[PDB]
Amino acid sequence: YQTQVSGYIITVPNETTQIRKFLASNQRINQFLFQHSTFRVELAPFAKGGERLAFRAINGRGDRIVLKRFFQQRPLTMLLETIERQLICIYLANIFNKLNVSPNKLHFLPNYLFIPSPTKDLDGKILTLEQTEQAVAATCRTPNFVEPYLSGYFIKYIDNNGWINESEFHSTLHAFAHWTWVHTKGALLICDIQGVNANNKFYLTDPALHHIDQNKFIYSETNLGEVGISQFFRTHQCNAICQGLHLPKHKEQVLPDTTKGTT
Ligand SMILES: [Zn+2]
Repeated sequence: YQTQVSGYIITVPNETTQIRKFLASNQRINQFLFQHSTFRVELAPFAKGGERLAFRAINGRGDRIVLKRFFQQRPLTMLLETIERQLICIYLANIFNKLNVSPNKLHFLPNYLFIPSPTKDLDGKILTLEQTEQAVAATCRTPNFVEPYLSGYFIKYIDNNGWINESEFHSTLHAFAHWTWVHTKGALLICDIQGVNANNKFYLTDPALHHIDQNKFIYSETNLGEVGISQFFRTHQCNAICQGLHLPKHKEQVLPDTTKGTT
């Protein structure tokens, strides 16, 4: 069974600039673009786990998407952490890919929000966080997460606590994680790197972000702060991609460099 649902897709306008600002200063994203949209959505969830339900849908531009939601009500600001995290990961991977130090390219799935609406008057408009809260409230429903559909064999390559998948080792992914800490001057590290490998491409989903500021990602269960950063580096070996990038090492690193895998 399926029905039509109409409402607003909610994204962040000028992502790069917003994210650059969020990282550098300490100011949360306060600008959200609303775009009217109609989805065809399955009534029955095809999967659940990691604390949340998943529904197949078609975005009417015909693309296959997945609508996700936590089991019960959550405040907008909690859900926005997932979005802010994903946007950081996309920002970082885009720069990382632009370095062209590896044939393998990293692509985190876009994540946005969807709320149903009978009306379309906010179409194309940019709203503050508070105005977005009011648009959400008017619906009186928890927004859904939306992400493109991803098929293939899903692998967890690195977790958020120093664990490394051995058989499916990719030096590109490990160097990326180290690099995220270097690029953000020690402030955060991206891990829980997991998704699908095909054609020199990693399609990555549900990452974790450790931040040294105890007030930055307060709802995230996967953010272990400075300890999670230390945990990554205790088992990290700088690889040929790290070396080619001349990444400075974390003072917890003790293991010797390795040159298995890419480059
Ligand atoms: Zn390294």
